[PDB]
Amino acid sequence: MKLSQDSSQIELLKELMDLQKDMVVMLLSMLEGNVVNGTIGKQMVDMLVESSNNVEMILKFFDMFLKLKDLTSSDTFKEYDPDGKGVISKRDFHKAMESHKHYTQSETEFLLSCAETDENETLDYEEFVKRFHEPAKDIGFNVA
Repeated sequence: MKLSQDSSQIELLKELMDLQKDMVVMLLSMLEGNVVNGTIGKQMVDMLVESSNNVEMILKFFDMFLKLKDLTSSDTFKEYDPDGKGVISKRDFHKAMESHKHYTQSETEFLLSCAETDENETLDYEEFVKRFHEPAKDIGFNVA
């Protein structure tokens, strides 16, 4: 949550997401060879219960940035940005999210905060989604 808003910590957030993916891979290796009602599984479930709130925040993060790409690929967003260059104004981006109505007001504000600011307020949703959705996709798959 902290590093996504600032645009000067993109590399640090990428490194942190890589570390998170490696940790989840380690956990999957721990579950490798699992049996029904296993001790390792029970301990991992206890660990999750201990980290319930953090898992909640991570899952909300992932769900938000997974819905991002579907919202972008919706043809209404193509209406707001008829040209294929990939630059859309911040006003049009907020309108696109409001009309797509997949998101809540808090989520809309959070994507606005994470959105890279432009002198023309015309962000590149292409780099936005390639920066956020893809790590969301590949860590979220292992989490699932």
